[PDB]
Amino acid sequence: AMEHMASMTRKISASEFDRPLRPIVVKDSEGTVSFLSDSEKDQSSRLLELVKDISSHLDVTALCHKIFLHIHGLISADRYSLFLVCEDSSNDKFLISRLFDVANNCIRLEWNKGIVGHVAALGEPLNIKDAYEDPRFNAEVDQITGYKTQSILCMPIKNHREEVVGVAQAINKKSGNGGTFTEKDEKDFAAYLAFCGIVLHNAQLYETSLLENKRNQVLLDLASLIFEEQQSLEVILKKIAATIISFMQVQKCTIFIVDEDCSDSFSSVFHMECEELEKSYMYAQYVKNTMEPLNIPDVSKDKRFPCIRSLLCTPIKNGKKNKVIGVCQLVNKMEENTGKVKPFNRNDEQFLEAFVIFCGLGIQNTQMYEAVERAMAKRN
Amino acid sequence: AMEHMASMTRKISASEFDRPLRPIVVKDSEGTVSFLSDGDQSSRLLELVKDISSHLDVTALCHKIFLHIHGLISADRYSLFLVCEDSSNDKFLISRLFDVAEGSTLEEVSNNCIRLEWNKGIVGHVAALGEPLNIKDAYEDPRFNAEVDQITGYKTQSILCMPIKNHREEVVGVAQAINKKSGNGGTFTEKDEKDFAAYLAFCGIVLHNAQLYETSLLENKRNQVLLDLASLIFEEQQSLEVILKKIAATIISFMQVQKCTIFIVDEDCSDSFSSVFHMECEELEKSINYMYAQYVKNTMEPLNIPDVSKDKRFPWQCIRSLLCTPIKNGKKNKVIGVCQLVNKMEENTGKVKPFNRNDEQFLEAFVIFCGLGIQNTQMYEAVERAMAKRN
Repeated sequence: AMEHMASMTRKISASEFDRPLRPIVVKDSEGTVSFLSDSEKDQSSRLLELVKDISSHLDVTALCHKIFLHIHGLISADRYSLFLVCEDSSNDKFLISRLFDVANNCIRLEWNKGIVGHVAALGEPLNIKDAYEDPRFNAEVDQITGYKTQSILCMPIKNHREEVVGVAQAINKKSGNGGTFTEKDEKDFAAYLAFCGIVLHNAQLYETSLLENKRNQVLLDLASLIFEEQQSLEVILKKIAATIISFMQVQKCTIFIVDEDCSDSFSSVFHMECEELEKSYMYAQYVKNTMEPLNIPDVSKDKRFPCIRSLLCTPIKNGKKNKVIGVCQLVNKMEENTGKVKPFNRNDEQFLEAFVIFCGLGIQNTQMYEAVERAMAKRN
Repeated sequence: AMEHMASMTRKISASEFDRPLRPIVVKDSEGTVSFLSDGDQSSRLLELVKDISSHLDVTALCHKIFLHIHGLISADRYSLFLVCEDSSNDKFLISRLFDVAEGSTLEEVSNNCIRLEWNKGIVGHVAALGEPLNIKDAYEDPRFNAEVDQITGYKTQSILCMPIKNHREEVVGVAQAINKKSGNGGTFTEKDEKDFAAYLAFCGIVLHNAQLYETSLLENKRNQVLLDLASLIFEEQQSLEVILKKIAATIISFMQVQKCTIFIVDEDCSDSFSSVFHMECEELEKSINYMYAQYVKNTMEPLNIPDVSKDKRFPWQCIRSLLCTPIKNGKKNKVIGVCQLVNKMEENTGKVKPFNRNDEQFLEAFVIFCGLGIQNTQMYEAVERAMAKRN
């Protein structure tokens, strides 16, 4: 059945996965893909306590909650926040934050935008005496909310290779004499942070690893689908079609099956819109000829001639990876929080590159079944 | 070919998967099966901690920690032991990180590795209790083994042997200093006990993290193996015999058994056996005794027998260990064949041992794909028959 595919999508869809993953397949000289990828078998004393406390966490969430807490005790200030450098499969970085004092919700900040954006992208701290005199600052929010931002201390969090993995930020030094952020404030703050980077890195490596295995589990489940019943294309291609629309979050899928007997044609065709069933034209063509996936961000901007806005189109090769059994077409990657259409990325290629392998084997065994099938109603 | 398998095998050490792993599969709600789940020291201590903290590599981390404990207290030799646990859940310490007499050794790691059972020897027993030991004379210790001393002319006097714990207070290794350096012939301080321990408390956290990370890697590599095997056996589903040879070759290879036997249930008479396929590990690849098979088909549960002779349910170089498993069809309601492994082996020493949980986990997940494959191959053979009938 599908129903195996009911709460497939309750656990996941390919967008929890949109970060840099290890390559999902490795190819050799003569083009056997394998899945075996990456060969893989007092000041000081108060700081020691804090380190001891964070180091046990490989859950990024819990480790950020703890890092938030700590920074409160560390320099004295009105409002604190913590930012976490994220990154998707295209290697596009941004900042994220659910841990900010307002004094549920989730700030997202693009790479070089802002004070924090900037200290992020530059790996350099900002101690700002008076915000209203930094070009980089901007008082919209102060004014709207009636808060006034005097002093800022905004520090990069770095891992051991000294890459920025998030950012932390104190606003408005608590002070009698009316004071700015100290030099000792800067030092104490960076000292803590230099550890958070190393721990944060590790927690990120861990989760990436968990995510890489969750991927395998998805493929393994999808195999058990596909391979369930291999006695007719119309069935199987629907299963393939059905799943992919749901995991990949696209608007339509089309599978094209090369002619058994010529070698240049399209003996058959399937198509699903992203709700249900009606089954039974150029883009395939190119792929088949090229023997290579096709990602067009916008259709109307290429070397075809022109809704169908974003396209990814994948060759279904055969047992030996040689001929091209068939071809696979997805249109309009949506960002489906929204329904907003959107280009395909490496993540999307990787996953499909992978499912196509079983698709391959599924289809080419169905065909051999249907070829007996059809040597028997020639008795007809 | 199954050249592929040789190539996988070299990239894979059986030995490494011999530790507690999560199951490859999983039931949810009525049992539907599924892969998808759900002051100036304080200053120097920080520098050391900063340094170990970047290492999710257990090897490198151990190397770094060893090096570090030299600088900790003044003692003649040191060693570092690591708690391990295997698929059966038996624990034991090991060390390739042991100080020796200066100019004596081959390489340091000269291929060579102490290994103590869980609650045995000085370090064994510290592990098991989780309390440090500060002895002034090893020779007074009932658990001291003096052979090493005797064999090598070394004289061990004082030992500081201290458990390394993770944050949940589990022991993940043990570190010891032998023979306090001394211009006046001294023991190990209360103070000594306490610098050593400060540092070890971080070590246990980092190591525990590194262990966790290497488990996920191994959990992932297992699945990679499985995806590749699915590919193999789904490649050509037209000859039962083709696909069986593959299934068996595969098992014998990745599971290190002496014999594998697939019993296919007769399709019409659903309680004899149409065909039988047997491969022995010596490689040879061919097509009498049915009782384990019959049980499983009638039971429908895996059957795991640590030693066929010492076993009571079954009227009885031979046949020691048996793992043996139903193969089920697409809908998991019916049993189309059985898979029987004989004589799990220790990785070549060759010694025979029983199947553990890691073997059931793997076989359990493999035969899901075995079934799908065998059932779709029977289909193809069916129509092939159903066309030699008419034509």
